[PDB]
Amino acid sequence: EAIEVRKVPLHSVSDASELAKLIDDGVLEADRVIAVIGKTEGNGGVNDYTRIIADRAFREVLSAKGNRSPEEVAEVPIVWSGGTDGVISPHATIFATVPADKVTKTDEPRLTVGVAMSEQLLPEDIGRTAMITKVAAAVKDAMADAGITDPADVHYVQTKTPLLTIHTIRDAKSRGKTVWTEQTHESMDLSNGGTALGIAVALGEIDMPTDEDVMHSRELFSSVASCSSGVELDRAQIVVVGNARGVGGRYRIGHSVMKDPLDQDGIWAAIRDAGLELPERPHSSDLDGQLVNVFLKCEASQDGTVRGRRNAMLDDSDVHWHRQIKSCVGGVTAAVTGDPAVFVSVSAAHQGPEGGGPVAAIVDLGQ
Amino acid sequence: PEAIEVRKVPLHSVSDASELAKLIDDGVLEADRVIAVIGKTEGNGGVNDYTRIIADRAFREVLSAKGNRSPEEVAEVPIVWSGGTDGVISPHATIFATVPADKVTKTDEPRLTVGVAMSEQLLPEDIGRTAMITKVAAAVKDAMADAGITDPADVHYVQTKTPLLTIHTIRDAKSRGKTVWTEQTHESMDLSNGGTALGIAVALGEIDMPTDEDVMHSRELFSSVASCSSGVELDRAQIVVVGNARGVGGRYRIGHSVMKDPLDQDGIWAAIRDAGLELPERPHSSDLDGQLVNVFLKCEASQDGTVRGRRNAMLDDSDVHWHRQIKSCVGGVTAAVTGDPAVFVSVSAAHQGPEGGGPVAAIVDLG
Amino acid sequence: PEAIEVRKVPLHSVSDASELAKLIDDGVLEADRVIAVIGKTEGNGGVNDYTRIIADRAFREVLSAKGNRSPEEVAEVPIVWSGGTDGVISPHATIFATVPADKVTKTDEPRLTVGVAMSEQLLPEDIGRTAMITKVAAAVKDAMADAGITDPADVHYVQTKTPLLTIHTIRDAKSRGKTVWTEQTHESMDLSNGGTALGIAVALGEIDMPTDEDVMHSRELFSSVASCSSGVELDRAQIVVVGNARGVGGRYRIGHSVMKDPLDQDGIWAAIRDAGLELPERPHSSDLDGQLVNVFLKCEASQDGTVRGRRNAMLDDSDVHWHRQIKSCVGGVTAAVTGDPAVFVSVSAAHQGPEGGGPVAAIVDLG
Amino acid sequence: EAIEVRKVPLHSVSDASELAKLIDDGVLEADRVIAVIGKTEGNGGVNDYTRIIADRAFREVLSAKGNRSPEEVAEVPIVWSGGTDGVISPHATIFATVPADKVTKTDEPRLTVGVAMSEQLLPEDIGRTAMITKVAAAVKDAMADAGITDPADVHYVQTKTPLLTIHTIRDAKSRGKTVWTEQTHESMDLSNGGTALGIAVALGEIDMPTDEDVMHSRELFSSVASCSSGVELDRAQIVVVGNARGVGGRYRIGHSVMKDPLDQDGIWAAIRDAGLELPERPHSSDLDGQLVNVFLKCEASQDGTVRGRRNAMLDDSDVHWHRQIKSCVGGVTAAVTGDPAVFVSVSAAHQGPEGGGPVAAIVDLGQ
Ligand SMILES: NC(=O)CN(CC(=O)O)CC(=O)O
Ligand SMILES: NC(=O)CN(CC(=O)O)CC(=O)O
Ligand SMILES: NC(=O)CN(CC(=O)O)CC(=O)O
Ligand SMILES: NC(=O)CN(CC(=O)O)CC(=O)O
Ligand SMILES: [Cl-]
Ligand SMILES: [Cl-]
Ligand code: NA
Ligand code: NA
Ligand code: NA
Ligand code: NA
Repeated sequence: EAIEVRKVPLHSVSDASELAKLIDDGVLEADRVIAVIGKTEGNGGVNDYTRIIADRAFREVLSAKGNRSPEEVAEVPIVWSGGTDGVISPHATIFATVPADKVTKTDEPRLTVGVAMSEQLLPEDIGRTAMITKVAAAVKDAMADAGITDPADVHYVQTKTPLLTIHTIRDAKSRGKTVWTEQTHESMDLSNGGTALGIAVALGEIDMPTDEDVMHSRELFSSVASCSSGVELDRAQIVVVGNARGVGGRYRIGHSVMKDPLDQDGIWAAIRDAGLELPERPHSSDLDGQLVNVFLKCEASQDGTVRGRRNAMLDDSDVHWHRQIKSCVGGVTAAVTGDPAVFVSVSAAHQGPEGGGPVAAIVDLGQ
Repeated sequence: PEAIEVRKVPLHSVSDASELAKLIDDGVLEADRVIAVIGKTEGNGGVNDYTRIIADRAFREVLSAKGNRSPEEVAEVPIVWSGGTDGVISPHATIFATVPADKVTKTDEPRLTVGVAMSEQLLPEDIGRTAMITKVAAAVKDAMADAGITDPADVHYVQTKTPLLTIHTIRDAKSRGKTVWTEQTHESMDLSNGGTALGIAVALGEIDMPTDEDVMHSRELFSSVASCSSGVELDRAQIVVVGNARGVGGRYRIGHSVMKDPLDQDGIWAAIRDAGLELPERPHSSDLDGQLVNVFLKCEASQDGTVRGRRNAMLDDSDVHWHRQIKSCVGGVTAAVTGDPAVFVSVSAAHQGPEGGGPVAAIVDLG
Repeated sequence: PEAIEVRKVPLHSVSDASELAKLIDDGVLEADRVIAVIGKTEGNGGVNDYTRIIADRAFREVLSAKGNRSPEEVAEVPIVWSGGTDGVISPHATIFATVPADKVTKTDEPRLTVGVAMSEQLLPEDIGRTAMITKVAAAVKDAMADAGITDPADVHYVQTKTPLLTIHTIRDAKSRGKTVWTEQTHESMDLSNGGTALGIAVALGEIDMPTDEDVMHSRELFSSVASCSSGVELDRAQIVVVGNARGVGGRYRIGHSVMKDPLDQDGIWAAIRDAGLELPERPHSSDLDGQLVNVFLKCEASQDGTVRGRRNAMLDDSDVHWHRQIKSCVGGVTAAVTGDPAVFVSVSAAHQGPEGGGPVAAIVDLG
Repeated sequence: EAIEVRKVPLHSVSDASELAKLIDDGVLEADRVIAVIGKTEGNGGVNDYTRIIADRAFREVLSAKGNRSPEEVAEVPIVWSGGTDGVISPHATIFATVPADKVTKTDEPRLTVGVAMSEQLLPEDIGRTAMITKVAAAVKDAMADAGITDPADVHYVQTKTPLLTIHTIRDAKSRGKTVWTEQTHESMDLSNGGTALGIAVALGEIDMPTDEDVMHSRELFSSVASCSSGVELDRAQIVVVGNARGVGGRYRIGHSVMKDPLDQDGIWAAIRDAGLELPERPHSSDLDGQLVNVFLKCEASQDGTVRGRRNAMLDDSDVHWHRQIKSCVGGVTAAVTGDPAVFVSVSAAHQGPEGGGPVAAIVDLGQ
């Protein structure tokens, strides 16, 4: 099925009015919304409750404006990446199917979305091979759901997986199991990293790694993974976004890599991959309304430098480098797109090269 | 009227002045000819940032050790440390020194000139009021004459460092039966920079002498060259006027423009072009070819809580003050233009450039 | 005039109202008889604390589900959530409900009574000025009558929750050509609490009607029972007057005293004794024997930057706002008296108790 | 030799004037100062530069007012624990020897101090048995230096050991070694924990642990250890404080344990152990000038609770629990002593039981 993609701003933490307005104006249909991926204005760490508030707001609009039951609505994968430091604007990217009578099928590659949920992820699985294999299997399922057989047509895989809590850790130990760590913040970075290796395994980017590789072998990464985590579910939510020929629709996705926090060229590369023809040295004013959004990861390098210059991110006990780097890359990124509503996420283990991250772009080409 | 040598050096640690000492040993410049230092330090950028005083002592001790100047003479050298290097911003110092005429090529081309002055003491009473404004305008007058400049249009950058209010100085004001504009120490930073900036704008004929009521409230009143920073390392306004003069010689030239908002990379390019560095249209950092010494700019979160029509949550964020968010964001924006994370980005820009933006100055090496 | 049941319950998570639901199911109290809730939530305690709105929705949904009251009637129940549980402070809610006379033992002994009132809307314009003061004094009047109290001396605790200024409401004020006392959102919290407190002190005859100029500046003007908190969950002053009346019956009684500074455990003991709980001289937490329901108090960092002649660095700390430092400190001081980390400790106490201290109220179970 | 102990406030970050004044008034002699242990007003994390500034200030007073050379002065162990959240007042406890003609020797136990430096601590030693054994050996050396053979007369062991940095980690790997972790904040907690096990080994509190025990076996701890760490030295600084009979002097030290953050009784226990006779339920007003200082550790329990009440310290990404717990326990502690100048330190692995910490008290008894 062909996909409509719409990026809407959130006017406040519990606002889903722009989604409601798209529905009223006939831009998309509530019951055809199949995935939502957004940025929320919480702290972007462990105790970020803005992700819960947005979820309820969006689900209430979907239930109210459609014939779907609140149970069906609850199955819709909605992934919120918290923390909008600096200029980053809270927003949600909405993915919906399009009725056939609204589309002109084309052999040109156009956007497709696949979804899947993994098998249950036990606490003792988190960060270990069991998480990797269960994720890999669900990524293959989502890939098929998207109608994609070739991994090269996958450009962006957004996930949400569980973190470790006092309670789940207690559960692991009650059944004679161990856990990779007991620190909740660490368990997040771990859960993301293990999920990312699963993605890279599923897509043939890497051979199956060992337990020992997880968080250590930073040469091993997915070039399309975007992993987040939270306390909501005990399994992996997968959303695969790629292209398929013969489906029709207006939008196409592309990706590249950001080698470091300042790599605007890598963002331009993603937009070019997505199907825009741009000048050698593009500027935001060249986009002509055609860029829907970009989705990327970023991180502070372990060597404490960017382009041979020392920075103090890693030792900063006042403001965690997660927030510093997020705001920095938010600006770098919004300077390319000209739109502060950009999807910039942190916690990037095994997601792009060390000090960098994958970057995906969705563009509006027409039929 | 004397030619200037300008060198940007990294700080390897909080108390490191080794690269200054090395410049002196290699004959690049003479200790007694150092007339001003402007740098970035890795502290929190707020009130209780002691990284500014540590760098100050480190640099002054090098200057007094390697020269014939007395620690008293050395103490009158304006050294401005803008704390806070959120994100990629690399701790560094820009050193300005005079050069004997025998080492320069005189030219009718405009080349860099620097004037320095220390205002009268600024009491806590004065901060943010007409007393700060008139004392500053006076020291700016002095500095302009010291640079050999009579026309304000040749001024491209006025960097100041003034006191903010601390518990101790607020205790002082009240012990003498005086009053202070605010007792929120972190608020007092914004006020100190703002009052100083109006003093600069008064001295350069950019605005008519304002009233107490105008300070922080009349944001339409601003200097287009003022870069005012504040901290706890001298109870006087350290003033550094930087412009160009014809017939003096030297390798360096300064230019400026304005950043209309945090994402306005074109405004930074404009400054570099204004400084006389001939660049292609559609420039990229790879065009600089080692020729940009540094940029110096201000940034701020707009009072309307938006950038380019997109809401952000900076002004409501009680976790990480918007000073630090915007500083990291614009650090990245800026370093993406220069390709060098050692950039002078300072926050809190009341009456310094238009609201939501700031002035940006560039020093280039033209030979 | 009606007897009160008071129950303090833990919050197990941010959206947990299960212990309220359990009280209702076990017949401890009736949903429709809940007249006020006062609690602590685990958010940051500042402007962008959304844990208050999450708890609000959770509690109101229990009240509307288990009772015959309409969600509209339920919405008029004053629920005050003081965010920020730094240190040991345990998220919890104190529930106040009426009790049918058939379930109480009438007594000429003083026993708890509660009055409630919601003020008129508070515009952003009004916050911190006489308009807030006179609107509050009026709603406090209403609440006192609702509690069946004519003598202000029988009032021991007036808890309020008022709006603070946010970007959005500041945008509103200006869109209508109005002005605001400040635009520093986090500053506006201190102001909101202070203006409300003067309204309480005016209503209870503690002070003469003050001027705009007195707000935040005349700290000698205060209420000895006011506990004013502020946030973003209603644009009206939720007022809860708590005192004692003779001849009503019930198990609980309230008392109050004052904490002269953050370390004044004796002032907290004094409140408990005032409430009618007979304790040994030289009391210890082990003397309470289950009989202290909760304490409710304010704290603040003194303007002089000292406690008992010792300097602290709270007011100069740009990393962790003194709100959070003092809240954690007094949380521990307080919980060391009660032996129960579930204590109502709120920060920012302008015109609420003497400068550097705050009122403290205690509710005890006497049977 | 007999010891004089004096606690002085720091009026500012670079103030050592009260030390200078003690010397001028003849209270102690500069050249007889043998150790300094204090609290500084920095953030108490990794990037805390207030410890450097205080060091220089104190050493300059010692060099100026005595005949010791700046090299001899540099050998004086000075240990700064950063972070003074809440009411905690910056201060330094000064330990000096007393000339014989100033003392009356007594068989009563009185205060003694021993110092020692360990063998070099390589990065690969940190957190492992090599650190444990090298520390144990230096603790035995310091114990002998104090004139103590019985470990039961040791009440407080304050240390300073190295953390892991990018550079030292690079060194370890260049020589084919590994490190326990590469995170600097973690390396601090590790360095403290390993040092603490070394102390407990030296004093016979525990049998020699394994690598696997470090940071994991929290049942293993020293009841007198107080460990800090920083980038200054590559070996362990040890300061043993205990009692010896037959030496004379006015002061005596005692200790106990704080079982949890609210355990004022444990602090009272230490003061009683130190030789004060106090009421069953003591109050700060009973101390009658006799308490010099208390020295303790605190921490947030891994179970997320205090006395059966949940708190949100561990998940708080806005304000690290180190700062929360420090401020909370600062208040608890200052409420017992009545003096906000208290030595409260965090990072307490293997230093007291889990959720608690050792507490030591020095009291003034006379001859
Ligand atoms: N694991 C995550 O979800 C990391 N998140 C945490 C959060 O959303 O609060 C930050 C981000 O996505 O940028
Ligand atoms: N007072 C200020 O201007 C803040 N300063 C930071 C500082 O204290 O140095 C300049 C900046 O970072 O913007
Ligand atoms: N506005 C306030 O009073 C802050 N509030 C916290 C909050 O937002 O709930 C009370 C407190 O913690 O002291
Ligand atoms: N390891 C340490 O030194 C922990 N410190 C760190 C610091 O001093 O900055 C905090 C404390 O001692 O309470
Ligand atoms: Cl169809
Ligand atoms: Cl002697
Ligand atoms: Na990466
Ligand atoms: Na500006
Ligand atoms: Na008060
Ligand atoms: Na411990």
